[PDB]
Amino acid sequence: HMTVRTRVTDLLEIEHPILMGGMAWAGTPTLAAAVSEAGGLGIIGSGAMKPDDLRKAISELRQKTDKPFGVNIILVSPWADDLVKVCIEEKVPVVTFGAGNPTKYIRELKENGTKVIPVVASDSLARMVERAGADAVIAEGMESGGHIGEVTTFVLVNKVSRSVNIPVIAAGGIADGRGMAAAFALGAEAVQMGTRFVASVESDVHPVYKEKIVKASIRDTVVTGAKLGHPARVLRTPFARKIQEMEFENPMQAEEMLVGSLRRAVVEGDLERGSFMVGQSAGLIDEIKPVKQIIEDILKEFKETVEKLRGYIE
Amino acid sequence: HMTVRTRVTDLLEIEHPILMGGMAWAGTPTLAAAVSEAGGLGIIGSGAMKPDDLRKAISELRQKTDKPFGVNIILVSPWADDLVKVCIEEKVPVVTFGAGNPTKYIRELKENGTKVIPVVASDSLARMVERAGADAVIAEGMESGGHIGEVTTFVLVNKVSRSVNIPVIAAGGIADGRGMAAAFALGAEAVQMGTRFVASVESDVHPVYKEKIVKASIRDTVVTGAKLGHPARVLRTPFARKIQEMEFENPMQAEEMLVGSLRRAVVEGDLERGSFMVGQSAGLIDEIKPVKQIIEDILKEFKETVEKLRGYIE
Repeated sequence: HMTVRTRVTDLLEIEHPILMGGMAWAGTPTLAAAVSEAGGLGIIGSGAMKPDDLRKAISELRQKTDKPFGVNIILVSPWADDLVKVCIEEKVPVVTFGAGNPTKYIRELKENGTKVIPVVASDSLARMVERAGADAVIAEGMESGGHIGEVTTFVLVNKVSRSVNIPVIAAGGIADGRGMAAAFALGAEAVQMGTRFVASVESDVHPVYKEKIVKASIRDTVVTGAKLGHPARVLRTPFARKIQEMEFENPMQAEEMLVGSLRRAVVEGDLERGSFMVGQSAGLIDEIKPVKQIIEDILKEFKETVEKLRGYIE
Repeated sequence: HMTVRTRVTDLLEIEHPILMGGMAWAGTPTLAAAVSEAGGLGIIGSGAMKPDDLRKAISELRQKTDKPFGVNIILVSPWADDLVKVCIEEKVPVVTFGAGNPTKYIRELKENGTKVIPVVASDSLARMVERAGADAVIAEGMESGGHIGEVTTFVLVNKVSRSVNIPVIAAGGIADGRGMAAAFALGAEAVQMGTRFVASVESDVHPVYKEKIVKASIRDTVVTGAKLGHPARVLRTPFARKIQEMEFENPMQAEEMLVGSLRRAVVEGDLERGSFMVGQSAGLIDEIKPVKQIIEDILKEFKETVEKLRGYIE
């Protein structure tokens, strides 16, 4: 089939330049294993985990697949240090980081053979982690679901690719091969998707979450928590709208009702109380397919898109 | 040189698939004339104009160039009707519209031989204006400077392209050939730039405006007026930050100091009191060049980008 070789496929020793996004609750071992088996890089989201949970998670994944995989670590977690140690001890091939500067850990992880891929939303952070020894970076645009920065993918991927020599991985707004083509045009050498993979048959999120992604238009997301210092892109529900109003009228009250809301969405499909992290890519997703098919479709459309672009330079 | 033919170049009868954005104050006859002369489509921004002004502007532009050009009309202007009649009377080749649904005017303009290209930020509006007889549409992502919608370029251009058969022109985040390549991969057949052309030697905006575009990073913009119903992306100045904090603390006071602010920026370079419409593309712009060179650079890099993409499907 149409397989694309990039510096990221070489670096990670995987078949396809497609990574799964680090997601708390949704980023389970079953989903990660599926993406890794399909030839991409599955990622376990440790966001919501204690060290024993992560270790149980890594073990479950390995009972499902021999292929490479990664773990996402949220730096603002109070278990961050211990989670990094679990990864070194379990010899996890790739480790990605969110919510901060992971310079602190790069050297130890690297000396143990781990590939380190920070998630960044600024040209600055990209440069710093490159100097600190990062193997690659994930430039995540604000159209992405979950916690977001302030720069769109179109601009960010461009700027970051120009600024660093290490490969850049595009994240935010990519749900098909047109998107991969575009990401690559901007300078990326791999893509990362979250929403698209939650919208898979292997994803074990609650059905209502899948239903909402499918039925969502490109305009059915809103940003909550901007005023609380942790802006997040979520499905536009009447609850999301109340949180928005609330974070001005009573910030404490808003912080309160966000507590446990990510889990209520992912595990309980609770529309009246949950936070459904969803990128704007939701509006480019109309069905639920198996992970293997999603990848094949993206690679096929990528080849087609590059071919029609060839048409203009004749 | 490397010139690219698209349905948009045929439709508009111009050499290059590059349009200048409609901008109040910045979108002057001189800059439009320069873009049209360079082979793209210059656009006069009627935003801040009375019918007599538009007529004088059309005349000036014609004393500068024989090539095709357009006029941007803001629907929420009280002179909208009269502005449309000026365009019909002066046989303006292309008319673009912003800030609403221009269905009302499409048939009259079309019967007079004018090409109508609405600016949209939603898939819905795109479909409607297509059914109403629009020749093309401009999908404007929220990374764009000035008044913005809520969907990023990466996602919007993809969805709109898929939904309508008429050509789509990508706007927002495009300041180079990588961008044009990416835009085209997403489905567009032309691009529109604002910031990039304000950052030209022919642009007659105040020098401080140009200096700021050049010195601005991809993160130096903020959105003011979200709560006032007219969200606009501006340079992140202390004044912009005050207006933000103020539209919640005292909405009517905010509305008051925004009055006359766009002109104070463009004409007087007033940093303490002006609103500098600026896309996130500002951070991808590091110098001021002539319009003719911007276009050549974009076309050269577009060719190079497509060729590099060819490398992956080998």
